Amino acid sequence: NPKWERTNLTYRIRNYTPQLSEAEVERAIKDAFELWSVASPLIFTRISQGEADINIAFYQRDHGDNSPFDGPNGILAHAFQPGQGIGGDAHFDAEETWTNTSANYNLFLVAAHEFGHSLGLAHSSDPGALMYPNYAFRETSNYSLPQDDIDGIQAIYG
Ligand SMILES: CC(C)C[C@H](C(=O)NO)C(=O)N[C@@H](C)C(=O)NCC(N)=O
Ligand SMILES: [Ca+2]
Ligand SMILES: [Ca+2]
Ligand SMILES: [Zn+2]
Ligand SMILES: [Zn+2]
Repeated sequence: NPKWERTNLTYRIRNYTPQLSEAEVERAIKDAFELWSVASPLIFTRISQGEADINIAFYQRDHGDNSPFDGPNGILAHAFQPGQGIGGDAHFDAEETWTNTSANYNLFLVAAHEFGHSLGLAHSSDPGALMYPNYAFRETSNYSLPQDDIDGIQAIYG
């Protein structure tokens, strides 16, 4: 069970996707972290530069980690479990269409999914859970953590 033994975690958005504005990208990312926050003791702080616990980058194909991305559709992103260095980090395929809408793919929902992984959650078999292996759009306005996911971080932390 890898878990962060610290509660306030910093994150850094290393670059951006041209699909969305930077403000929309930053809002998608911020709201995704807030979901886990309201159900756990973790507090997340954005830093503009510098080492951050959770680095967030939009990369393409080979991007230095032995987990190359694959062009449109297919794998949308991946994150690493709690740890130093790459631990906790989250990469998004820069080749996907990232959206703010119901169109494929909504960055907020994919981000929320990746962060569960950065906090030490794996995939759930529950199709209604956010940690479900495959993406499905769900209304994002006043969006809240499904009970399955709530049970998962709460079993890791408090
Ligand atoms: C290549 C492996 C790690 C699959 C990858 C994933 O689950 N990352 O957490 C992924 O892109 N899964 C697809 C099926 C996806 O839509 N994931 C994000 C989602 N659940 O929102
Ligand atoms: Ca890290
Ligand atoms: Ca892809
Ligand atoms: Zn990667
Ligand atoms: Zn996943």
